[PDB]
Amino acid sequence: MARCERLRGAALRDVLGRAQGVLFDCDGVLWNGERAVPGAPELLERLARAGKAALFVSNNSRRARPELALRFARLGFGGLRAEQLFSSALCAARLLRQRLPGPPGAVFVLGGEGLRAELRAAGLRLAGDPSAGDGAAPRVRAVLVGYDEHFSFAKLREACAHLRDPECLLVATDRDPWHPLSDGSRTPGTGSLAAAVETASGRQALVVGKPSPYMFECITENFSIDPARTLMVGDRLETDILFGHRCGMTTVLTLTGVSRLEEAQAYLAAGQHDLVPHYYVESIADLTEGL
Amino acid sequence: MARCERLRGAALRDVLGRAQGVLFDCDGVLWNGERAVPGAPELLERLARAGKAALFVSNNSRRARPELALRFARLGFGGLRAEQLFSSALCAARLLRQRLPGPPGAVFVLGGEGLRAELRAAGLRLAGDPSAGDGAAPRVRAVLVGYDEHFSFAKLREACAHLRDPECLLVATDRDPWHPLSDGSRTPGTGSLAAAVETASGRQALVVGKPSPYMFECITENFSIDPARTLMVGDRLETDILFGHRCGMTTVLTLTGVSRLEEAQAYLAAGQHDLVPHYYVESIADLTEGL
Ligand SMILES: [Mg+2]
Ligand SMILES: [Mg+2]
Ligand SMILES: [Mg+2]
Ligand SMILES: [Mg+2]
Repeated sequence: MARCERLRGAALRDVLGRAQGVLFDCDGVLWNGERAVPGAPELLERLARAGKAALFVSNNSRRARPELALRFARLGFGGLRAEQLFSSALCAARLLRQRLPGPPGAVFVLGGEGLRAELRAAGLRLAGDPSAGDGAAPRVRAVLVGYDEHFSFAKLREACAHLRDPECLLVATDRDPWHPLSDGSRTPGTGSLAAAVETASGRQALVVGKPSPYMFECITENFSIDPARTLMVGDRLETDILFGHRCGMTTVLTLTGVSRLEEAQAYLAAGQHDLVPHYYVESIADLTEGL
Repeated sequence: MARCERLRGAALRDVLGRAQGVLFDCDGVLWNGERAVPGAPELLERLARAGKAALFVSNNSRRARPELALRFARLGFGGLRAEQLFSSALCAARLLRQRLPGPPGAVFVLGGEGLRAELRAAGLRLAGDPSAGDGAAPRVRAVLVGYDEHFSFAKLREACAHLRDPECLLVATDRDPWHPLSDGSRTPGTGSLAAAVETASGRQALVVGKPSPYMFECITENFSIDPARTLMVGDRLETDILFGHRCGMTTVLTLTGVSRLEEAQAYLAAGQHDLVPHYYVESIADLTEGL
């Protein structure tokens, strides 16, 4: 059980020695903006060399996988199989193929061109893609809320019209409320657009990304992993740490991102055990030592 | 205590005889869309004749008072003093004048031209009104969320930038999630835009409209009313009925609008006493009899 222990010395070595695999969140962990965490590529190099599986779990729904993979090599993370990378965009598309109801249905998407590429790559028909001949607009059977920078009250109204049908799915890529920018400003996240959609429609979204356990289901379609033998490394307690707890993983908080150690200990004193990390490190560069 | 009694016979007569005043909600009560509830103007006529004060309490933030008053005469409700009409737009403006912090501050508004007129009529300086000379844009000290049909992710981002300052007020006109249209469709309400703003900013809005007690404070600046001797008539349990309970008023549900009797009795069996009306009537036309 999580007691927010600084991960070091012999403990660090046993924890890493025993682990078969590490799941990493990206922003606030491997990098912040245009800047790699110094020593982060070297940890990834050293884990591969130790024969430990590294995978990446992101709530990003802005970019399709091939462009998400770009960011890795660009910030010094070479040698990555794009199969190592799981985003809310990819997993939302998979979940939609799995669950889309109706006869052997179009998805109305709140989101950008990257998200759309991803959904189409999975065989999904999107509302507002061109119609066959001059036949009817296909029946909309899911509403997907992603990171939509061009969100408007009109799209909100349209989403709710589709959701009047109770057989129409409501799905969210993630519930991230906001995102820190390099210049100290914040950007609204998908969770804020999902809150608007949920309120106006009176529905609860099915959530794809962390802390939803479905993100783990998604990862373990392509890979067997023993979550008991898997570390989850993230910077955000309500997302990455909570997720790791829900999956039965050992959790590690890195202090290079959103959450402060102060908050992690707050929650422990308040006995909120699934928002408490098992370990914390100043930065993931402190983990290389144990290898 | 509210036991959802059909209001009739001698009971109706004592309830109306004793009451010094009636507060009416508008949509779903006096009218639906372009259509007056038959017998609703006649109830208003008869109440005035009995010497009972009628006032109107609306969560509408779309239209300034002089245009809100138009709708009354237009749907058969002549003889109304605009002083009888209290909307979330008017009361938000009053609250902002009362609370705006900072030296003896601009309001950033999410809302239309009616709301803006109302705020200016109260002496408020709005962000995005033209600047003095070529001096700086004035410091924004309140964010107001109203019914904004041109809501966008960009306005959402800007609202959150202003709210980074914790001395910057967050205010909502109302939390109405959605609104029924004549054609059976629904429109997203201010509560959905307020949910987005609250999520992206991590703040809780100060709420002006029903069921907020502040709406009552607003009404009782212009009038003394004994809420113990005042009836509150509305169609929406979570707004009009809850409000009336919070104010110490006798509440009456009309079935011409949003809430169903089924839901009112549900809540009573669940012992949720402040979402239970004291009385209900099929339509407010059934109330004239008691006079
Ligand atoms: Mg992160
Ligand atoms: Mg810290
Ligand atoms: Mg109403
Ligand atoms: Mg009914």
